[PDB]
Amino acid sequence: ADFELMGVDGKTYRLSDYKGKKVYLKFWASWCSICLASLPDTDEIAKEAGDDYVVLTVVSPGHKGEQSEADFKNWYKGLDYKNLPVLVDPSGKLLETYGVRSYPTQAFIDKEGKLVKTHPGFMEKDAILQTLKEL
Ligand SMILES: [Mg+2]
Ligand SMILES: [Mg+2]
Ligand SMILES: [Mg+2]
Ligand SMILES: [Mg+2]
Ligand SMILES: [Mg+2]
Ligand SMILES: [Mg+2]
Ligand SMILES: [Mg+2]
Ligand SMILES: [Mg+2]
Ligand SMILES: [Mg+2]
Repeated sequence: ADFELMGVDGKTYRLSDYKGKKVYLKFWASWCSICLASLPDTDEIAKEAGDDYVVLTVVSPGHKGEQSEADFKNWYKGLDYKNLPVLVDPSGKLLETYGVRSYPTQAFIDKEGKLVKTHPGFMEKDAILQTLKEL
């Protein structure tokens, strides 16, 4: 199922934009210390993507204890990730769609936009990359 979300960067992202490419989607929240500790890995994976896959991240203001959208966008200015899209979903709908129960959750989507795998929790960078290769 398609989604359309705006990033903290003001860009509008649609899942269908990436038809033909594999997608790694990271679900996270500002309060999640493991999430924050791993964002540098996520940013590297995004930087290194080339034409192989696409990286997106998603926060959900007002859900699972996340800040409001306005407060989140301010807070995020304190962070420094030049290569990471941070899509904002104040509806909480993607959490439901992807069956996200905890943070972080790693989601892997195939070239047709169908969900192949989710993984709750920390995942090492090379394991994420290998998972993408196996799609
Ligand atoms: Mg836009
Ligand atoms: Mg917080
Ligand atoms: Mg925090
Ligand atoms: Mg701590
Ligand atoms: Mg989220
Ligand atoms: Mg949340
Ligand atoms: Mg709460
Ligand atoms: Mg909100
Ligand atoms: Mg910003």
